[PDB]
Amino acid sequence: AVQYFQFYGYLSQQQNMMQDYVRTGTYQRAILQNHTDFKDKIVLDVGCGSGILSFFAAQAGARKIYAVEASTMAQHAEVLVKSNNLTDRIVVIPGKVEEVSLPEQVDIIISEPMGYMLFNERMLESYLHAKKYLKPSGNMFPTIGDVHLAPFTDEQLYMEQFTKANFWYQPSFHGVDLSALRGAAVDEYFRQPVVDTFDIRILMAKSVKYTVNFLEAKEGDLHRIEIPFKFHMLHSGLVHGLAFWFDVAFIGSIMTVWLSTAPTEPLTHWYQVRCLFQSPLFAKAGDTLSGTCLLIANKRQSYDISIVAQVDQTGSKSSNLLDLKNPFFR
Amino acid sequence: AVQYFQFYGYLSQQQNMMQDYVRTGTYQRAILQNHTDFKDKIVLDVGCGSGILSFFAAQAGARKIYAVEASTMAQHAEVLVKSNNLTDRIVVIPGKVEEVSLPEQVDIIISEPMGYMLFNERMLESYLHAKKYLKPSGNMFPTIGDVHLAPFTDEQLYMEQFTKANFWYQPSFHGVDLSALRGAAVDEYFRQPVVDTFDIRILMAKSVKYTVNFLEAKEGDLHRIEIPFKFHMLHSGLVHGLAFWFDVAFIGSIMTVWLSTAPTEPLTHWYQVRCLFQSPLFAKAGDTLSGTCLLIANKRQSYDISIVAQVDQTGSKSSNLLDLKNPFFRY
Ligand SMILES: CNCCN1CCC(c2cc(CN(C)C(=O)c3cccc(Oc4ccccc4)c3)ccn2)CC1
Ligand SMILES: CNCCN1CCC(c2cc(CN(C)C(=O)c3cccc(Oc4ccccc4)c3)ccn2)CC1
Ligand SMILES: Nc1ncnc2c1ncn2[C@@H]1O[C@H](CSCC[C@H](N)C(=O)O)[C@@H](O)[C@H]1O
Ligand SMILES: Nc1ncnc2c1ncn2[C@@H]1O[C@H](CSCC[C@H](N)C(=O)O)[C@@H](O)[C@H]1O
Repeated sequence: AVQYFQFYGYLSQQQNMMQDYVRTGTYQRAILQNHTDFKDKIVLDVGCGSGILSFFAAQAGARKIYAVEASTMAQHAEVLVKSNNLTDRIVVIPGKVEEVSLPEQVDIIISEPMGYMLFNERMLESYLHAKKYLKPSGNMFPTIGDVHLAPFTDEQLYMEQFTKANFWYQPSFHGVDLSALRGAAVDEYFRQPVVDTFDIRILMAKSVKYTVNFLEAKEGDLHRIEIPFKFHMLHSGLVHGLAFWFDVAFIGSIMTVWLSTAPTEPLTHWYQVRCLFQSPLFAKAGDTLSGTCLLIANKRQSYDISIVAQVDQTGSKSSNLLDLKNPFFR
Repeated sequence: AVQYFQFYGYLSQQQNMMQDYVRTGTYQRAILQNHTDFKDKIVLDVGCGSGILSFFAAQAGARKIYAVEASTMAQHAEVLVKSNNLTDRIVVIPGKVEEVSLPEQVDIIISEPMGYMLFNERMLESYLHAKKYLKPSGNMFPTIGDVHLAPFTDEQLYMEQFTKANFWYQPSFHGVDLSALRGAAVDEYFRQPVVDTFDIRILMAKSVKYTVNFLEAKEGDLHRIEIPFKFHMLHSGLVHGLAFWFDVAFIGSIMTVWLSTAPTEPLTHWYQVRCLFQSPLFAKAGDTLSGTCLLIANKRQSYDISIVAQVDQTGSKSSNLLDLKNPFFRY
């Protein structure tokens, strides 16, 4: 937990998020275009960081914004509120949203708590926890989140894992036979989700989606995320794993605005995420690839990813276990 | 410390070090060419990782090798010891070298405990701690470590970091004035040591050298490291900061072998490290740039670095703090 908040205490890391124009600009649009959800309202910004989203709420006419931040970035946010002459409308509260007190309930909660695969870092639990401060029938921005999953083919990505692991498959590395560790090295590489982007042409079926409605969901609902899937294959080929991305929707009174990290959309700082299967699966066009993706929360602020999958027509099966806390940036 | 040993538990990270041919090859040359320091001797490998250095000690004819390793990599080392039929000579000992109980005093300690700028990660303290197991006559491989510092000029590097920091100069980022944080951003960005390599042509004077003798140094000596300097400037220009590298020497009974990470030598996985000044110092050829680099060990297995430098001929001074645990790896 200390390292987590120390990371967000760096201005360079806040800057990284601020500079993601799709992200920051879409939040600004969502808030300003839904000005009646803000005008003269009370706002909670969960994990304000620099304060940027709270400034957008102020731009849209909010009366009072409580900006809660657990890292030492709270001190820098405070400097910005004073220097932007907004002391009377934005109040920076240092600490965890789970531990602080607010002086009143709010009309609307705003936050950017989305990790890789939507759920990484487990901050959505803090966002849902914050609903203890939300007036009855208050709103949340973002309001819902969709995680999409789809099968891909990438022969070169799959092959790469062996190329790397075959370092160990040599009998005389400076006189040492390394070969006995090759299997362990393979296993290690396959446990890493791959964070990068890709051409949509690699996708072999229409995505399935799993939706969380943040107005209704409880913290505990994010501890175990079960995503069944049944893909009807558009192309014949070897399925090397599943690709993941996510969308959030800001459902306001005037309009619904979407922030998407899909591979069809301009790139964001989240990229997309791919989990390889241990062993690829052959599927022909029209076959069904079924199984479940289970995301199991862990004590390292992340998830273990369990994927089991089969091609129904053949019965050939595969699986993988991945560690979302150890992604490979490709 | 839990994260620290977890990192070294990954085979991919052990591979990264092993695939540094200069590093791994030079360790092997040092050990094999000084085989009389190993022949029928007792050896301690501090932080054996894959076991690689312990295999080198076995190649040189060591009677018995205690291969100490605190990460889960210990289990993989033992797989290799067995698959290489060396259970008779290499004894993997899981745990911290500070906390295990070896049955025997040793003739020689081998290790690769060097971090960025030599001292990062504080593993040299574990290496020095291990001297409780060293016989009076005993040797250490490496035997000494030299840190080199020299002033550099690199306007492109300076402007890259300055431009990042000046994101926080913006008076209207999506309508928001960030400019009150300009100074805080410059402080943070310039606290990051820059890890990459560079052309030697950027160096403005001969390096100053600080030496640690591992045969004599006590663990506590590395808690405060004071390196005074007085550079005789060989070129006129802006001094953008100090560049650091390090060498280690294996002082064997037969021969001394050096492993160098200098920018005049083939690249190693350590690259070199540069500490930028927030504002460069103007110097003329013939001037003297004097001051002190002070490294203070901290509770995050790293060092707070203080660099105070002044051009004596003008009184122009730069004071800098750097966080050796937050390096910027530049592509
Ligand atoms: C706040 N919303 C946008 C976050 N958006 C910018 C930040 C980015 C990110 C965060 C973190 C979070 N962090 C400091 C952790 O301690 C942590 C915790 C749980 C899990 C986790 O998994 C990762 C491991 C390696 C690399 C990245 C994550 C990291 C680390 C690195 N990069 C993630 C993407
Ligand atoms: C054993 N000698 C060779 C090590 N050689 C291969 C490993 C390489 C390295 C080690 C570490 C050490 N580590 C796991 C830490 O927890 C740690 C501890 C203290 C400080 C520290 O400073 C860094 C911060 C960011 C990136 C790197 C270091 C890291 C992390 C990343 N890369 C360093 C170089
Ligand atoms: N439980 C919690 N309570 C308070 N702040 C938290 C928190 N969990 C995460 N945070 C903070 O939430 C922020 C997420 S990054 C988003 C920052 C900013 N709102 C923006 O959109 O640019 C980080 O600054 C992190 O320190
Ligand atoms: N105090 C300590 N006790 C035991 N092992 C340690 C230690 N401090 C660091 N290590 C281990 O020392 C190793 C340093 S990396 C070098 C690995 C190997 N000797 C090689 O040269 O290739 C890591 O595997 C790390 O886990």
